[PDB]
Amino acid sequence: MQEITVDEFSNIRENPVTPWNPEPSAPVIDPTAYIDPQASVIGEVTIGANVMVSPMASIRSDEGMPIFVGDRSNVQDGVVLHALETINEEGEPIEDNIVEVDGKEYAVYIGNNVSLAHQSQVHGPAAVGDDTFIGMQAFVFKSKVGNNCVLEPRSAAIGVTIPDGRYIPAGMVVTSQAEADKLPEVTDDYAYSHTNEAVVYVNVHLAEGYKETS
Amino acid sequence: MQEITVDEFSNIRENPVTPWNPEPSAPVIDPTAYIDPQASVIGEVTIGANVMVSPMASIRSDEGMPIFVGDRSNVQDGVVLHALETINEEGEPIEDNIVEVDGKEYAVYIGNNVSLAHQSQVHGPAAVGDDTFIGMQAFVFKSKVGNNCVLEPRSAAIGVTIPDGRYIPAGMVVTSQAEADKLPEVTDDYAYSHTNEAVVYVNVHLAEGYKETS
Amino acid sequence: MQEITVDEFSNIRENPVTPWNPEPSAPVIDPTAYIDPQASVIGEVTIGANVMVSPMASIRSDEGMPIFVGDRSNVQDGVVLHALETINEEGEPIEDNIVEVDGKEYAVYIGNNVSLAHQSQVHGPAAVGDDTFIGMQAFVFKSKVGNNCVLEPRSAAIGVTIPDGRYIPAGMVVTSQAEADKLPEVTDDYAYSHTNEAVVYVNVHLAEGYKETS
Ligand SMILES: [Zn+2]
Ligand SMILES: [Zn+2]
Ligand SMILES: [Zn+2]
Repeated sequence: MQEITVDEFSNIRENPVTPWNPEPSAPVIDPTAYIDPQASVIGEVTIGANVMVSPMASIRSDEGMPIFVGDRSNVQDGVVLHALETINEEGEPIEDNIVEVDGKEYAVYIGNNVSLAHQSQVHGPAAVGDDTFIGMQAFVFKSKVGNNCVLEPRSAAIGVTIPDGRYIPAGMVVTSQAEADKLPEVTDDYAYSHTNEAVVYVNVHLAEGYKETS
Repeated sequence: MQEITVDEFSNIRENPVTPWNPEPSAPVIDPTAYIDPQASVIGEVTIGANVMVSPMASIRSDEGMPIFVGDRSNVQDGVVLHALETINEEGEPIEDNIVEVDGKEYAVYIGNNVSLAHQSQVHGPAAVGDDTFIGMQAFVFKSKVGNNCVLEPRSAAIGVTIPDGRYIPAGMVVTSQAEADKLPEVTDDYAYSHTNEAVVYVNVHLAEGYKETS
Repeated sequence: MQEITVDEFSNIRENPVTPWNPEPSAPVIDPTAYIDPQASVIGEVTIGANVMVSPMASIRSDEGMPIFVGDRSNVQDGVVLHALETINEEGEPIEDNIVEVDGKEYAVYIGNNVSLAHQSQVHGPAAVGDDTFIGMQAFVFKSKVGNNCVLEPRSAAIGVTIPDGRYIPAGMVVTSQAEADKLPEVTDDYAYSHTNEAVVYVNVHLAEGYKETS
């Protein structure tokens, strides 16, 4: 009604100046990544090559920072990436909210060949190791998910470390290290054992096809 | 900041050319459906009459296709529809990812008078029968939900067939046919027994009112 | 592809004329609130001072109304606010879908200093009392959540009243008053005991910083 205006704006933007961010940062996005026009990418974000960011995803590095998404990974529709404050006001380092991967600090670290499937969320401090599938509507927060893992749909990892090569059964919310330690292993015969590689192959190809439409 | 540009684009678009999609398709949307400007609808999609598609929904038919949404159905805010690859690269048919309804093949089939309530998701291969309510934040994947069903909020159906007229209690994740077979029946006295008809009546009327604003 | 057009529109709009809404309403938003350009705010909505509304949130007051969001509260990315019909067609009051707070009627009432964290949802009829954190992916519907509460991530409150100062453990879906009555108390040592105040401080400051970018 009356169409207030026409709402003009860029969906890829710098974060705002705040008490913890004196110097604004703009996303560093590989020329081969595809960012949908209806996705949002704000602030100190690194996006790797051949990544596909789908409609309605929101990657916002304005509190905890930086947020990194490795090569050939995909951030599906409605996926949110955001993180707890990583810097104080007396100095910086709020170490409990900072994750460390290959000698570098991140608020959120999403490795290479990782699928963040539709409506999932990874909230920092968090790390997700290469070749892992984070299923539809799943949730990772204050956790480190190893490589070659599978979070089935609606699973969650909160305050834990998921060892390499394990999976979390659909609907299960893992909140203790004891339970993370006991998760089942991905084997050749497991139902999601080949899911991530298929999804990554598909999404690298969708990123290229969509790049050819812009 | 600096407003990179002004991000110009159409929210109703064709899917990209890929190895499994040599010929791009654009959505076929009944003139009486309403697509919110902040919803996204991509690729080989059929949208029926009087359907309301709300803000932030994402209907994306660029992998598995086609995605159909029957007459007088509604796709609420933040709802995602997407599907696994339905075609190979040696020919087409990836039959396990294709659902069959009234002699036609679909990646996702949403019947008539179906409510996909806010932030729910239906991921193909999947079918949802007429007059069913898919509740807020619910999830359907690799499943066939019968007609006159009710997925309460946060329920899920994965790899199963939900018989006609049953409901899934809030929060319950159904992953086996044994459990789907035992779901409770919708009766006149059940709390969500009249919910879908009310929602459909409302949403057909919202679609018309919103059409009068464009 | 072919970019149908350029999709021009306002993300802050009036609700449509319907059988239950003869007179359209436009949002009343305090000059100090920040509404992201990729959020949607429709209809009879009141937004308080210093509120931050993030990308992909959808606040839609076109069925049940009004929807109020108190001062210094935040509506994070992908959060949906919507509500069941509050008025009939023979008169108005559908009292079971109307919540009452300080002598005023609302379809959804979000108090002051409340955090609706990413991808959560509050569906009316519902009220959320001051200083409460509604966690990531959580859900509140047909419920009254007291003040100083914490809904951990993926918790839910449906058809219940959550007493003041209690929390709901991650993943738990509370559907009966008996269970709401037995929830645990927020104590100084509880893991989310200081979470809301931190989040509100942060989000008031982000709202101001983002306002300085528009
Ligand atoms: Zn956050
Ligand atoms: Zn998908
Ligand atoms: Zn609703």
